[PDB]
Amino acid sequence: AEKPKLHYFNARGRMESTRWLLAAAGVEFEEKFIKSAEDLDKLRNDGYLMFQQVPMVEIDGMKLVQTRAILNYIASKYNLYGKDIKERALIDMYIEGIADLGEMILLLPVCPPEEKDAKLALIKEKIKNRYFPAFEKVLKSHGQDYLVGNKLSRADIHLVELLYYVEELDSSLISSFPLLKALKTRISNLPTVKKFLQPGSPRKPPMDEKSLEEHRKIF
Amino acid sequence: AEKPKLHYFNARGRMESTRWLLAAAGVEFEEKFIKSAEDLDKLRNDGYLMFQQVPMVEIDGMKLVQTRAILNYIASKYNLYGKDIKERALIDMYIEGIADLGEMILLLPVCPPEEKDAKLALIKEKIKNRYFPAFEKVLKSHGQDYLVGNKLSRADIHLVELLYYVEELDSSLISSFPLLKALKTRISNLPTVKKFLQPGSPRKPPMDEKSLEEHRKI
Ligand SMILES: N[C@@H](CCC(=O)N[C@@H](CS)C(=O)NCC(=O)O)C(=O)O
Ligand SMILES: N[C@@H](CCC(=O)N[C@@H](CS)C(=O)NCC(=O)O)C(=O)O
Ligand SMILES: [Cl-]
Ligand SMILES: [Cl-]
Ligand SMILES: [K+]
Ligand SMILES: [K+]
Repeated sequence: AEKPKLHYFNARGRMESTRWLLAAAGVEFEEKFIKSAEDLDKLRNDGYLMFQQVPMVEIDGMKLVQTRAILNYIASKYNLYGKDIKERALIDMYIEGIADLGEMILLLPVCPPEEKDAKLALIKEKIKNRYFPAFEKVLKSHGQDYLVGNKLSRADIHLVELLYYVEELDSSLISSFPLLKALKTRISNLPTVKKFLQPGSPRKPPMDEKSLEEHRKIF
Repeated sequence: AEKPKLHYFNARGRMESTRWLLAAAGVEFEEKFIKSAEDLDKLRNDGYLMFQQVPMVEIDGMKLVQTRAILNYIASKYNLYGKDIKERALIDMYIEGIADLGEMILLLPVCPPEEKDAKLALIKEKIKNRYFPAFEKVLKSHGQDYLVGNKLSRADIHLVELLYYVEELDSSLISSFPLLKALKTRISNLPTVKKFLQPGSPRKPPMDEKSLEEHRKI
């Protein structure tokens, strides 16, 4: 069984949700870090990046780019995409909500600093009034441990990844959402996930002022 | 038999790719157009919109929001999402590229006016050097009429949609890409797509800064 190989910077960025999903599924993978503009040029010139961009994942004979394509493939392969078309529709709707909020956060430290504090408050309010209530409502309507089909899926994993990111941003945001808190604890305790949250795993740290400025300089 | 209901404004925006897919698949649908802040409030208050946003499509007993979720469901249901996991991976890769370029073009008339010149030039540079070559290469390497599995899929339909948007932007960008021209012709002459492209269909015009700087008030 040939191990998936992830090509990305040694950073969270657009590769983290893939690290989470693979690791939640107990799937062992290798990372090949891109450290120089030469490292990227080499992947490009080898014809390995369909749109000249990373992330790229080598898996089951394919050089897969585009985050959503990579994630969809992994989730079907490891039975984390529900069990039929309608379950997939619910999963997709949830993760796309997650992706909207998460995209706003991914792209917050690269925004204009005079309207960056306007952007931070906008997020915070969407979280409290838009997204966290939407997921709390799903959990409450099923009363089950999982968002869809009463079974672990990518939606649970990605929601919990998101709750970790929202906690780094402000710890009080989840405080009035008891069902989200319990989901985070439950998923964090699954064996694969617990292992991923432990030190020494492929899970990556947040980008700080140092690692961001250096990245832009060399690429 | 029992039609999908699309909830959006009377415009392309984020609902147009859904109109194209449903039309291509042979599926007749209804549109319930949002006209005021008050129609949108009703949708919200009635618990129709999971994240308070449109597009929303009522289909097969569900109330689906999020463009990609809608498209993904329609594509599987009507067998436009390939035959297996590996083909769906190709389709997904291709459609996500299309989406990236398509979003750049969607947001073009909305960027700060002073960035418009630079952004348009970068879009045209991406089209000529990144996107169109990628897709030309796929069609050339297989020698087939369709992008994936020698069979019609959403990737053909959504690429051809994008070739129409790019044509509106600049009709010369496709000129050095003969297999893209030929795919456009072929898909355009499929009866369902031909019908949808005819005058009178649910196909929507380009945004105008009339209906644009006025649909923000919704
Ligand atoms: N839609 C793509 C975006 C990929 C992307 O924006 N990659 C960036 C790095 S995070 C890149 O390789 N930039 C190089 C370039 O566009 O020339 C995805 O989700 O994978
Ligand atoms: N990622 C979502 C975006 C949906 C979206 O941005 N909808 C806009 C109009 S096109 C909206 O309902 N905005 C109202 C709001 O954000 O309060 C999708 O693809 O459906
Ligand atoms: Cl996911
Ligand atoms: Cl599509
Ligand atoms: K689930
Ligand atoms: K195809």
